[PDB]
Amino acid sequence: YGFLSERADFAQACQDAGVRFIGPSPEVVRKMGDKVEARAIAIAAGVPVVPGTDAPITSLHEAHEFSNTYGFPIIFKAAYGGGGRGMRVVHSYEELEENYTRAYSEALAAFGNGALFVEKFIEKPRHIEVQILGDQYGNILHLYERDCSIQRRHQKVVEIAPAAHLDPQLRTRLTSDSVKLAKQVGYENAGTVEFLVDRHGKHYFIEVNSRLQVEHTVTEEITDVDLVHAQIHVAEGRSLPDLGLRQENIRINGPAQNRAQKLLHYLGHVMVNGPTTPIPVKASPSPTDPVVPAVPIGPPPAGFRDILLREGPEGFARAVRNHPGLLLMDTTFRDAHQSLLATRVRTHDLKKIAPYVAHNFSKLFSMENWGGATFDVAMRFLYECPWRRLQELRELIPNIPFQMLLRGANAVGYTNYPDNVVFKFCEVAKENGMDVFRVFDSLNYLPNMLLGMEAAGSAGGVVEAAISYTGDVADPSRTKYSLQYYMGLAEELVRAGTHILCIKDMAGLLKPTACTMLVSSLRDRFPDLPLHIHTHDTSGAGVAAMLACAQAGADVVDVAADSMSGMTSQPSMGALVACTRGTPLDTEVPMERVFDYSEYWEGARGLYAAFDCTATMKSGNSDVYENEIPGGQYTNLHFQAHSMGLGSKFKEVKKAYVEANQMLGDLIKVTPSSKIVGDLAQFMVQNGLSRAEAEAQAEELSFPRSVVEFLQGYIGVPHGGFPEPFRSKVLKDLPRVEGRPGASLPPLDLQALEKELVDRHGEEVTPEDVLSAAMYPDVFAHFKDFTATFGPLDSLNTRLFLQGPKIAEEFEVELERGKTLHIKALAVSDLNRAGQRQVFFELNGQLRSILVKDTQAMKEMHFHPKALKDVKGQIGAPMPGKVIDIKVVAGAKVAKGQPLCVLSAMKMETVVTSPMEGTVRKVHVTKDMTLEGDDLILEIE
Amino acid sequence: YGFLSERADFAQACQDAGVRFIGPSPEVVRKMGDKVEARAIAIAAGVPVVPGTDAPITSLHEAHEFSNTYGFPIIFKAAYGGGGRGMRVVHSYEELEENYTRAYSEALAAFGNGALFVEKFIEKPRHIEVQILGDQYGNILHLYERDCSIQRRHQKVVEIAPAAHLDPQLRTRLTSDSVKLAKQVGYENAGTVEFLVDRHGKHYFIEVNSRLQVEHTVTEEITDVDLVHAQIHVAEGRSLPDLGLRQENIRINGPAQNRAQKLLHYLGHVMVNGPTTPIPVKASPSPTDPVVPAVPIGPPPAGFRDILLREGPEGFARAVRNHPGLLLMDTTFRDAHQSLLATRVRTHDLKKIAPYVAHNFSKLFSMENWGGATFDVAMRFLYECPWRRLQELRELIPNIPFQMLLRGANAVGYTNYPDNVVFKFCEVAKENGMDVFRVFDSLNYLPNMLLGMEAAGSAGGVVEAAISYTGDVADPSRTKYSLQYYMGLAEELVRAGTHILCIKDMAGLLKPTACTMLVSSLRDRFPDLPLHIHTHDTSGAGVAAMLACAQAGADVVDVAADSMSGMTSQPSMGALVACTRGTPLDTEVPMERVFDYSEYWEGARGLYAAFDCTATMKSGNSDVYENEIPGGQYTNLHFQAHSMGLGSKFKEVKKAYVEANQMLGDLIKVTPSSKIVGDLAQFMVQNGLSRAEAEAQAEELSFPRSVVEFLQGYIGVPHGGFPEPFRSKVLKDLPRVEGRPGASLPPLDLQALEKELVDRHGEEVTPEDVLSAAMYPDVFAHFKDFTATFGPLDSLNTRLFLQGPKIAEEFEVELERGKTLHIKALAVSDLNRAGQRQVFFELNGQLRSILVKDTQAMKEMHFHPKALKDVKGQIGAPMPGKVIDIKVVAGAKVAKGQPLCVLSAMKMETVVTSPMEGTVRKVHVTKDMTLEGDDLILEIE
Ligand SMILES: O=CCCCC[C@@H]1SC[C@@H]2NC(=O)N[C@@H]21
Ligand SMILES: O=CCCCC[C@@H]1SC[C@@H]2NC(=O)N[C@@H]21
Repeated sequence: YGFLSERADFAQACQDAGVRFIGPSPEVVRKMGDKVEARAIAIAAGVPVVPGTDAPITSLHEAHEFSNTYGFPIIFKAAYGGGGRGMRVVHSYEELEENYTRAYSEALAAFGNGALFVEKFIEKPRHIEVQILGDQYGNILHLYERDCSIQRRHQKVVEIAPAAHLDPQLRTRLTSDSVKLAKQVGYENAGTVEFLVDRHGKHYFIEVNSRLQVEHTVTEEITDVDLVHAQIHVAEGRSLPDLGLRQENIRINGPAQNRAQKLLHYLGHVMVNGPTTPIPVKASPSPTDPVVPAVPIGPPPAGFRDILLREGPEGFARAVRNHPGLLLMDTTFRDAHQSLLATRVRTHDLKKIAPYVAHNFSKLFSMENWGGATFDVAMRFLYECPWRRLQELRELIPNIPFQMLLRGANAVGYTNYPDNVVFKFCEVAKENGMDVFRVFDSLNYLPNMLLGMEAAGSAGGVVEAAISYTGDVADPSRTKYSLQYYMGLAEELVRAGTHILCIKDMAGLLKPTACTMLVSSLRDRFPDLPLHIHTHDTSGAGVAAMLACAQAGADVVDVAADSMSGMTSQPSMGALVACTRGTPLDTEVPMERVFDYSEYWEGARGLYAAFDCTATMKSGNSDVYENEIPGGQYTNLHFQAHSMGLGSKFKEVKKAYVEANQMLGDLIKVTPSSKIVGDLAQFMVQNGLSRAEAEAQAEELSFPRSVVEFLQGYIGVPHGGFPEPFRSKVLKDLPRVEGRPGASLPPLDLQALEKELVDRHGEEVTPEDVLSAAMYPDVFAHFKDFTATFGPLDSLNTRLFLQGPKIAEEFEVELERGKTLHIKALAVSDLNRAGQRQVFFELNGQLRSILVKDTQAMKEMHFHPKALKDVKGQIGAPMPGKVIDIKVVAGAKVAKGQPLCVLSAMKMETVVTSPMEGTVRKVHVTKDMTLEGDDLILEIE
Repeated sequence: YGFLSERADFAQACQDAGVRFIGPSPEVVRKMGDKVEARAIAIAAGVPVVPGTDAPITSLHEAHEFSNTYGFPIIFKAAYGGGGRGMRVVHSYEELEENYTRAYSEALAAFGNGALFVEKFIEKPRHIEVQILGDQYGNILHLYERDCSIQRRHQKVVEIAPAAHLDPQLRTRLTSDSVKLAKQVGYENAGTVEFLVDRHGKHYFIEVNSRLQVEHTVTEEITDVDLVHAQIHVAEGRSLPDLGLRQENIRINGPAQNRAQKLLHYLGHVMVNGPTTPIPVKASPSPTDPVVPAVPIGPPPAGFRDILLREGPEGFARAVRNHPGLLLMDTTFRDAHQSLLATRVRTHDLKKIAPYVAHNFSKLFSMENWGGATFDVAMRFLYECPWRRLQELRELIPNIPFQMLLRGANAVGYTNYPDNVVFKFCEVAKENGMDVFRVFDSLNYLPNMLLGMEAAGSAGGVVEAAISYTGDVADPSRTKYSLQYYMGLAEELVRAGTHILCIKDMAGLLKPTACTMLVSSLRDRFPDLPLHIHTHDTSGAGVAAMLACAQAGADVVDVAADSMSGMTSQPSMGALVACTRGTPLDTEVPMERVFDYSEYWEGARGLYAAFDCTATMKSGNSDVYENEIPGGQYTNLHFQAHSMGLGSKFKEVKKAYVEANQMLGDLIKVTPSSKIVGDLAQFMVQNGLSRAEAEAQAEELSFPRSVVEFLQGYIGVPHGGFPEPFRSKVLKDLPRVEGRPGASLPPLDLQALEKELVDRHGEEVTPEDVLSAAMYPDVFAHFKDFTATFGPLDSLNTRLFLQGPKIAEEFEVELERGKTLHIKALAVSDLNRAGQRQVFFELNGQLRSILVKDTQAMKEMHFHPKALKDVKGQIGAPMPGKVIDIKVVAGAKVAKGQPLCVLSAMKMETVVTSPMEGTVRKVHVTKDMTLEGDDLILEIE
């Protein structure tokens, strides 16, 4: 083969040497090997041809005239070319010049002749070809047409004989026209007249293969005619009739999943580029995986979930109130790590210990495992589905109620949503096995809590209304958040139909005396209502606070596994179990089971050393009674301060946090209000501002977006109202939200969103995907693109996820039950000319290689811009950030306070505003430019 | 396969996992995989079985009772064993106990269970087996019996279907009994009931293979039933009738060359272990290949070889004498590099310039390209065939006579050979295209020269008798090698029928006055004889010496290409051509052609920088008139002195060379006599001996083997005889050779040697291989083993041969005309657990990997031994070397001068002898031990 039948000079050289060529005559090989001559012969034989130029085109102008006459699409083809090279389809006039030039250069390089011709492009043709056989006596026998339509880039891959579902009349036309064409040239060998068949059943001649084709074999199998025997005997001078070959005697006789490669691509990416998750501290994960304790064979014992499923939320609440002793709940699944390892704990590690929890802790009130930061963090930083985590944990723990932290009018998100999104989220959360909804508001703003309670109750969930605790009820000088404030809010939440009343001490402010006073007052007022107390051990007094709550008549307290307790986490489970043992408050939890649970979590916490709060805080700190910083905010505020170069000033940041809380009006501090106070505190320290200076200059200063959105009312109304005149000075003419922010939002069309997601990602979009996109559109889009590239990263152990494999390291990855990948990392190559490294693996005893991309290998940048602090017209970047939008151009008049650009840094759009009226002289920045602090954005005159 | 159908626990584990096992049920696999259970079922089905025990035998007594009942021969078989292991035939009672014990131990070791059973041994059975197929509906279709009787140690080798010449009634019994057996167990897959058929046509069941056998293919080819399709469809639950399978429808129908991998293995070896050729200096080969000058298209012009081929040796000699002008000859092909790069120039580089030489230097008298050191060095260090070099150069240069340096009674070797080897060497050299034989002796010993002249003349070669020049014929104080000595030897060589007379000045001692005197005296005596003068430019006077010879009536002078001339090489070709231009001695060689030739060789010499004499000698040196060290010996003696730690004492070595020459009797100094003087000079300097001390202590000292063999007479007799009493003192009672050393050697049987080589290396042994083995047995053996491992290394360029490729380096290797390898080196791995590195290549766009061996990666040793110089009984190693042989043991009495051990260092067996009479107290060395200088060999008391 090798397209040698195109050439005749070899056939002639055989004849001149006195050696027979077993094929057509040199004249027939020449006539049929020239596509222009062969086409002219086909027209003369009355065989239909594709509409096309009669000669090779010499100019782009002839291609333009052809395109005007026949319309697009058209195809350029090399006049002297075979095998699919030097061919270009053109769909439009804009493409014509580029594709002509490329087709010409490719034809010149491949065939030594750049001559092109133009044809009409037949869209979605069948490639049908007819086997012919001729003798030296002018007998021509055709053979049944084959189907060669299964092609990759115009190369044949699979060939079928006869053509499947071909119209018998079309078959007769194809075979008759092949025999006519062959007779017209005096053809004398096995050969193949090729056609394109359009969707309307018209056939068009394209080319004749004068060489026994690769696919002759399927014709032999359906005709019982040995083509190579026939070729030899014809070259001996035998006639087709003498071979028994007559036309009347010839009859017809009879998305791939790539999960393993995507995982190897992730592992190769981490080996070349480092961790894909941002690492805050230079600590390495443990090299040893945690030891999983032994679990009994069988279903776990019946728990409080069996009561909830049998008797509903009110039956569950009565069973909790009637329980003899103290009930505990496990927050290790979410709250404990959110505080200690910043919610980085992966579904992989949670699943390993889940069967042990189900068997040995079946008497837990609930396990807190989802809501708070876990929803965003799972998608954004762990690249895993939070819903799959819920479903898989629910299968492994069938007997313990699952609890989530729900914001009342915001669900698990950072902004307000239309009510129908919050309702649909609670419905789908309950369907996926969520049982208890701890409904809180960041300001205790009752209208937001009532919506979340109604949404959770309408879903059929246990409504736990949570009052966020701030201040000190035992301090008579703190009048704003008095005992009467808490009692009055509890009365409104009980009237709203809460099944359980929670006190949420998010910072660890509840002193044992305040515990006794608050919990006894609530118990005396509500004798039949279950009381749930949540605290943090930030002060090192959380165990004593929870014992005081239990003695004052709390039915439930929040605890964590001992190795996941203390500091900014919950009180120790083992400490509470040991201290209540043999009292009327005994939890009946065996201490040995708490130890085995803690040992697993000690090993697992070692995998997260890169995120551990102990890198920055070695113990609990009693300054929390002054600063009131929540556990998860303390860790985040420290990492942010270090990233901004304020790490040495963190004591000033804590002092500014107290001042910022007062300036803002001493509001409750929990996500997102704790972040708003944090951003203001960092802003004050960064700019060297005292409270009095920041309040005096409030009309001139560009406050953090979170502070502005709070003052606008986007998170609800704080107790006692907003601080005036401070709010009016910061907002100026900015729009204000009155009442509940979600109440003015139009309902989101979830069916329109589902359709958009199906169009973008394919038919596997679920209701969980729609709700994830509705709450977190950019995060969900990034998560889908990332998992489309790298596959199911939840299958990797946490060390391999964070650091990848070492060279010569061998490990196992379970994709599904009974599908293990044995993977060994072998080598990483040097950088190629495309800026890629080749990573080599063994996968199930076989060499694999993946091309990866090393940005670190080739990284450089330059920052021009500086703003003179003394020149009011020079606008510097107020933070390191990326330019999202530029609102002004050079020569534009700008008013004082007018938006100039939008920076996106630390996951917060900051609008940079004009400090003066003037004319923009020059803009120094571009869209997507990265700026450092004080980089010159623009000049104003 | 692997006898896995014996096991059912896998079939059960598939069923328990919900995965279909494509085979019989786990119960059928168990029943049929147990030979005792399967046999009991065969008896119950009425199928004949071999007479045998009903249970596994527990005692030798049960084997005795069985043997009494059934008679011998019997066979022990493992009860739980397959594949012919744990089986023993017993022919007699004397064999019963041994064979039982062996069969039991083999069964226990192979299968974990020693249980045996006894059967009657069927003598000379046919092994006939029947293919069965069953479905889940109880349909069983048998297929025709196969013949598996062609066995080696009970393993099947050749299988036939149907069984050849099988009785049709026996076939029907076999197939009926297989179908009965299969029905009795409810069999459900393709399977094989096996039988032994005796010489009387009785069949006996042995075993059923429940796994699609290796030999199923011959059954498919005779039945047109795809067994694997049938196995799959039966496992889908289809019936045999629904598959069209009914018994009535089933009928009977009737060394690879690895050159590219071996080259990649060499390149990988050099990348891991470094150069395979010993590198004397820390210089790197040039990264640039030499530019080959343009060659005319066509055959080269007629030269002096066309005269030689037309008119024979005497016609050639007359044409040389009658030539108007000075003829030149090119030593560059051999002598020039032997002196400068120590003969490391490869066939690869010689071939590249050969066509240019043929066209532009067609008037050369000859080109010297083979003999001297080139024969051994090509095989030993370049791993290339010297004969292939001769043949390929002869094809490329058809028109210039080829010249070799031939030792008269030793050919190109280092020892004397039987005469028939020297004659056969000259014959095969002439057949391979050698034209001129420069016959010399290292001592001008006429009887050795006459044999070499007769051998070369009898082959039909041009005999050039060469007188080796030493001394100064212009110095009347040097009486030993006077003008009369040279004239008298010339008369004897002319009387012996030399065609050409050569003066070989191997050191560059011929001063212009001595040239004039010697050459004019020879010309006056022999007016019609061609005179050829060879010198070296070691003194920097060689050009002036050759001009004086040409003026005195020399017809030919030796020259080298300018970049390969001077120093220890020949005089410059360009200098001689330029100095004779426009005189009666004009060479008619165009200077531009000499420049292009020199430029190629300048580039090529850069590839050999690692061997260049300029590492040690920056110019010619006139001290050669005092030391008389030949060019090639100077370079070698310096490298040896540096390897022995005497490099800083090389001036003392040159002085000791003069003293050693005198002590030995002032013999001519050329290979091997120049080495003998060199070894003595190094020995004197190493031991701090003056001439007078070495002559006084000659009975006590252990001289170098080369000096001893010289004094014995193994190289011939020196002019003036051996030095007495020095010879008698060194030799003592050692055997003396009188006369010509080859004359007492029995003829070598070359046909016996050819047969030995064919038995060792296969049928590709040539007459050239036989002669190479006859002259250099150990070198030739090593060369064949090396080229068997690494392939045709002559195809590699010289840089890649010496240093291998760099990582990411791409290069071409031409194996044959039109067969190019594109090779890229990609990576080298770390050391594996087997002490190997994996080297990765791209070969013709494809990844290749080779496992190589890094001795350097894992190299360590320890030397205990030291000999106190003051303790006469402590025998130290006289040189660094390897222990070849140990001649004595502890407790042996030894006489003074008795051989103690043989050391092999610097390619020279040195016998270590006792300095005293005594008893060997202790031997400290082992065979193959490597010793340093002064390492304690043994103690004598
Ligand atoms: O880096 C960006 C923020 C990542 C999430 C931080 C969570 S949101 C829930 C909790 N409350 C806070 O103020 N921060 C953490
Ligand atoms: O390394 C061992 C010796 C290698 C060959 C040396 C050659 S033999 C021809 C010539 N004459 C000498 O004395 N040495 C060189």
